[PDB]
Amino acid sequence: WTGIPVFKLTEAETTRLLRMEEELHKRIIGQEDAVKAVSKAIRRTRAGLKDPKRPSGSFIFAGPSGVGKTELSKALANFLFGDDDALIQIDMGEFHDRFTASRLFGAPPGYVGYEEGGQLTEKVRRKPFSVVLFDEIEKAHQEIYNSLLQVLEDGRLTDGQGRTVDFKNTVLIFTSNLGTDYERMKQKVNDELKKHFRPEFLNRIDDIIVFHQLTREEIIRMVDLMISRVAGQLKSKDMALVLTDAAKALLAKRGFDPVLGARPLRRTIQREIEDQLSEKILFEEVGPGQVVTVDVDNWDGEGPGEDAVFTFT
Amino acid sequence: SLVLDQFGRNLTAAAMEGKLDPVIGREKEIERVMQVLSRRTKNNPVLIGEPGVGKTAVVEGLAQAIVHGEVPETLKDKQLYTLDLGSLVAGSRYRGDFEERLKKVLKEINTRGDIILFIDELHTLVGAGAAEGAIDAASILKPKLARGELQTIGATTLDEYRKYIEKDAALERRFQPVQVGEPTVEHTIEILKGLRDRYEAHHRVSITDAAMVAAATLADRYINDRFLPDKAIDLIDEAGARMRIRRMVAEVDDEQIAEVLGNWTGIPVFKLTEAETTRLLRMEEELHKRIIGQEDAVKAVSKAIRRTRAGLKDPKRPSGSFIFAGPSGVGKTELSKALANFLFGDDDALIQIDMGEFHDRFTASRLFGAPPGYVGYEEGGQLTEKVRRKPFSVVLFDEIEKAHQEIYNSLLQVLEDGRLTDGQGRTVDFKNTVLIFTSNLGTERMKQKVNDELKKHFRPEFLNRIDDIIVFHQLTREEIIRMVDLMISRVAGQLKSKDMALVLTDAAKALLAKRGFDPVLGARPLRRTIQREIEDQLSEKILFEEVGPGQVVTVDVDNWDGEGPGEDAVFTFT
Amino acid sequence: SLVLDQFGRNLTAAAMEGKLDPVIGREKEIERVMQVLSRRTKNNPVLIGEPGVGKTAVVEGLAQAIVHGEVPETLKDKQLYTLDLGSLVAGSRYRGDFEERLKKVLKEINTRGDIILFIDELHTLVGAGAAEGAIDAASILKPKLARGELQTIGATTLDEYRKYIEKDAALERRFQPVQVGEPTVEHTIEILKGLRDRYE
Ligand SMILES: Nc1ncnc2c1ncn2[C@@H]1O[C@H](COP(=O)(O)OP(=O)(O)O)[C@@H](O)[C@H]1O
Ligand SMILES: Nc1ncnc2c1ncn2[C@@H]1O[C@H](COP(=O)(O)OP(=O)(O)O)[C@@H](O)[C@H]1O
Ligand SMILES: Nc1ncnc2c1ncn2[C@@H]1O[C@H](COP(=O)(O)OP(=O)(O)O)[C@@H](O)[C@H]1O
Ligand SMILES: Nc1ncnc2c1ncn2[C@@H]1O[C@H](COP(=O)(O)OP(=O)(O)O)[C@@H](O)[C@H]1O
Repeated sequence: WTGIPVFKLTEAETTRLLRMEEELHKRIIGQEDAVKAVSKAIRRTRAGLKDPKRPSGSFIFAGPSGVGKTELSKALANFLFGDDDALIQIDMGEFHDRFTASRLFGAPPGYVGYEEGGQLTEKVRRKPFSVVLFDEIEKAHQEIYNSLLQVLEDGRLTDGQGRTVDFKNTVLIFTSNLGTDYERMKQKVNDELKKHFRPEFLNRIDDIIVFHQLTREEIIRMVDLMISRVAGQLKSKDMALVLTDAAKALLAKRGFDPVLGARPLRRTIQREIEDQLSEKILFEEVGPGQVVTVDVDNWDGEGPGEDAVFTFT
Repeated sequence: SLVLDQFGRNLTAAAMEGKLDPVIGREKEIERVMQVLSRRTKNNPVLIGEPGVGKTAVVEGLAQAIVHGEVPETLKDKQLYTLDLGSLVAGSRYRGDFEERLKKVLKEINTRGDIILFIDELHTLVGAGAAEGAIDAASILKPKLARGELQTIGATTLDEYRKYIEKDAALERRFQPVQVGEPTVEHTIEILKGLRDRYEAHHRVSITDAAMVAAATLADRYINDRFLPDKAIDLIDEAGARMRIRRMVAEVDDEQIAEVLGNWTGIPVFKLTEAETTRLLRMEEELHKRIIGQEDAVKAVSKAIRRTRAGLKDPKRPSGSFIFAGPSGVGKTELSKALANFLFGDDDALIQIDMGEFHDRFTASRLFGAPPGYVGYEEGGQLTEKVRRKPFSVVLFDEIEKAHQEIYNSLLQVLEDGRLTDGQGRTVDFKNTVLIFTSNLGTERMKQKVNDELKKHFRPEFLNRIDDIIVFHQLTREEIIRMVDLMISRVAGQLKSKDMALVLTDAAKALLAKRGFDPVLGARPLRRTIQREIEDQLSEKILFEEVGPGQVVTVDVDNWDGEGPGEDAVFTFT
Repeated sequence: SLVLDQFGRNLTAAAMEGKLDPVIGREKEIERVMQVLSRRTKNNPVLIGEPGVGKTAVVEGLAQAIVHGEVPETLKDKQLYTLDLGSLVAGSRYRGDFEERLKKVLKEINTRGDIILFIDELHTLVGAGAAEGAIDAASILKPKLARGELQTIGATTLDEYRKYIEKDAALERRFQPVQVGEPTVEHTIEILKGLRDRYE
């Protein structure tokens, strides 16, 4: 009826629940603490040992830019529901105007758009079990958090129409960017969160998670992850892509930076792999029925490699 | 059976001749309706769903299951009748007529005992003979539905359930929701493979498996206002209609589906033609017809559009996101205008938004509209509506420095996820647009200065979300000579409309270039030089009737050696 | 035709005597309209455009094409009737009269089968007669429009499409948009050369 997975735990489901850290790390390379906390929350919810009044979980993800904060929420939604559109993504970048908070709950009676109702409330009512992600919460004013103070503590939200919406079964994930070697970064982020947000709002959340920076090993694994997308894209055109280990190491070499996140690696793959591959595809250098073995020429693998060339066969 | 035929239609007898389309992949939802209809009291299911997910298809599949014999004993040999409330209301001038018709219908159902009733658009039940506060269809059906003597299957949209049914909490009580969710891509492919025979027979065409895979994938990916499997079936049906029109055995492949999608949405999803391929490989030159110099920026935009047109673009991100940062007059707006001219043929298709108007915190609501309960809520946003008009467009943000940070923080979601939500609640997709941000900031040393200024005036999130940051370089003498040539060419093109031709010697162009160079150039100066020394003197002469229409004018120079400053040189219009 | 004449106007018979202006350069839009009208399910096109760009002009050109017989075999010898929704709701004074007239019109269309409806201001279907005890024309037409047993061509402004039809997604599903854009300068000159004979 309600779509809430309250059943007897089958053996396959139980084994998948014990292994959810591995299944989340299938997509999220690194970020062990956040995956751990999300795993404990979901196991607590599915064990039946959960406080009925409070929601299933309430986290705030903080740290540098491009370290999987939205990716972890998307991966959690992909685990729970099987596809990423089931994630209720409501973004606080649209709420710089204090007047826009009505979009969360609705217009009061006697005003235009009263019959339609809110955006968050109706989407939560349609799917009582969902992962609700508030992106970039630092950007909205402190008024919008006052509407969420009730759902963080008692799991109820009153819309304009007067009906009560239950947030008891939803996982609420905030993603902020305050603050931006690990321990001082964690302390700075926690102090920034204390300064920016009221303590009465930071007490109602289950966990404050600081995302660690990306280093060489997780960036060289992300090389594999984000070239898998291009490989799957080429599989639709009767084409296959393979990288030599030199290609993987060179892509990881030009895409690693600690003062930024994971996006320069995507730019390196877009400019060094996808652009020349697109040029070769349109010039019919390689087409359907052929594989592309991308290699590195004029390089040794140890130096920085300012002059290595990507070769396509 | 003599009463229910007038006010309804027999769905089981419709499935007797196979007039109902086959229903594929709805085993769970049909079984849910079966196991709700088998209750003791209040055995009424309502198929709550989205427009075009197969809510009526579930009922037709149940009718096909009934006529086949797969059903259990409680639903065996049960005729399924869809009720036309408009046929009940019609012709009832007197209250006795309408209520007596409805009670004859109920009496026939209760007498025969083997009619399941189907109400498509159940929200028409709340007020049929009168308002919600009097005797109508709902007020007569409620006592029967509550005690469970009448088996009624409602069908209702999610929004119509929220709006009309949910206000009447009595009918909400008497119907259990059965969510008919949106089928996935593989489910849509299986559904399309189910409906090959009917469309092949009607269209007299042949449809391939790759055609249906492409139809489902493209309908899921590109169309963003409808729900599967309706849009994939729309593409298949319209391609079949195209083939039937074109012949008077056909073959429908992925190319016809892509062409139908291109007609529908304007997104150029096509198998690339030879002429268009040779255009795209050399389109740096076709850009360089207008834009002069700036090889890095032209090359970057060329790579982005080439990646987009060859199917190597990330489906969750826009086609490209660019920061054209540099000094004024270099051509930051001109490259975007030339790109719009290349992509669409006209410069008015460039969705241009000036950020000078967004210089105060209140104007951020212009882009995505007003929240509910405020003025301007119905009209919606200015940018979201413009992009919803055409999914494939070049969106320019002019003089990006003038705006305040709230617009940037609103457009971060556009830059990364390729989506924008208006105050109306709709989601508009920017995944097919080319987003350009022009900036005049920081003015190899220019690269560092511009990068540092953009670091200072922006948050790291906005600079991470941007694909390419291109610092436009200053103009040089050769390309400003080419600039002068281009301005003279356009002035001559304007002049041919008045039956006149214009030409300059090399000396006049060289003098214009010598009087038009400094580190602030472009057309902000040296178009004033054309406006002062060429255009204005020509206007004075034509208005004086000298060198009038019909005579070619040759602009020469006097009192100049061709090397000196030329401050004493005079333009002569022979 | 005894009942549909009282509520609509024939455009094929109008093009028989040439009371419709010639249509120049709209071969693509007319081809797209004949494309959508040739489908099996959801064969209802809606001409979406700016006010004054020729929405009714496209349909008049379609009627001229039908009477000239250059249309395909699926649209050969089919009468294009515009439906005057004001005249449908005109003499009712009651509650069951409008639904009776609409049902009778649909019965005549189904028993003839060679009639294509045309609705100026398609957005007027929602609330096309809505009393305390009445069901509007949209809910009557939707079961026929969904399966494809009724072929209707709508004409709608972009603002009217956004404000009204987009607010009713069930009705918006049944209609395939056909975007009639503003003609270019050369297209306008061609249209002017076409209409020059009539204006002289
Ligand atoms: N640990 C990770 N594993 C896989 N991908 C990652 C990881 N961290 C970041 N990414 C990449 O970063 C992008 C998401 O970054 P995001 O979490 O949205 O950063 P922010 O929230 O600061 O904008 C995704 O495209 C993803 O590919
Ligand atoms: N399982 C299925 N098998 C075959 N066709 C389907 C299936 N589901 C949906 N369709 C097609 O999609 C359309 C569904 O329309 P429907 O969702 O009933 O409209 P509404 O939402 O207005 O009730 C029908 O035309 C039907 O042909
Ligand atoms: N490289 C170029 N190619 C063609 N026209 C140019 C070029 N550079 C400048 N222009 C001229 O400059 C004008 C646009 O300058 P623009 O770059 O928009 O100024 P700003 O840098 O202040 O935005 C146009 O009218 C165009 O004629
Ligand atoms: N292709 C064409 N040939 C001739 N006239 C045209 C053409 N397109 C538009 N028109 C003119 O446009 C007008 C039709 O505008 P119309 O679309 O009916 O307005 P609205 O959209 O407000 O209903 C007519 O006067 C007609 O003369």
